[PDB]
Amino acid sequence: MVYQVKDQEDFTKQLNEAGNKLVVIDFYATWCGPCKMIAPKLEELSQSMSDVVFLKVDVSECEDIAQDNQIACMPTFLFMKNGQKLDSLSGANYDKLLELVEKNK
Amino acid sequence: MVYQVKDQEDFTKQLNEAGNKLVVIDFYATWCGPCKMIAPKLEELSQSMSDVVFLKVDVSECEDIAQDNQIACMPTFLFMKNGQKLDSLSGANYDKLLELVEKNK
Repeated sequence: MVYQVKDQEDFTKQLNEAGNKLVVIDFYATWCGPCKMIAPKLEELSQSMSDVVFLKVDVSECEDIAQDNQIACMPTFLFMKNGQKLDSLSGANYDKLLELVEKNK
Repeated sequence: MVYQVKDQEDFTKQLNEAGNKLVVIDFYATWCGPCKMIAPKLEELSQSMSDVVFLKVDVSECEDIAQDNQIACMPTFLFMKNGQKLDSLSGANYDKLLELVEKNK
């Protein structure tokens, strides 16, 4: 399952709970058509990659988190591991997302 | 002036009141830093271009307008005239915006 971040406290807790796992953070908005289309694909991916943590951030409800990460395009996937940003993908391209999870996990 | 579109009927009214004029619509979000940086420049520009209608759409408050226009990146400037989408610019590049206004007004 992809965990919906409520706020900064929740986000920080999830990042700490991930330990040394790759974290994929889906920054999305409900006005973003492709975000809603890729969402079910991300849910399935989170079931098949148990070693990866999948989070989602509704930028309309978590504006501070969005701007801290200089998000511009919907969706944006951030790839994090051990507190470092490794990669970023703008757009709802699932095949590229899968490629980046391999390049980085 | 850069008029704040309040809902879809407000949008339609503004587009109709524009007649034959170029309409530049700034789709923005308050979580996007560059949107907030370019906003005063756009306001100042609008006061010297009475042949252009400048509108702004807060995507977080007009989500259906944002989705209907397939917006993805913040900001996106949409150039409409006589009901036709002439062009679209993503990003807060003021000089490019001005170039596009001059070409299409």
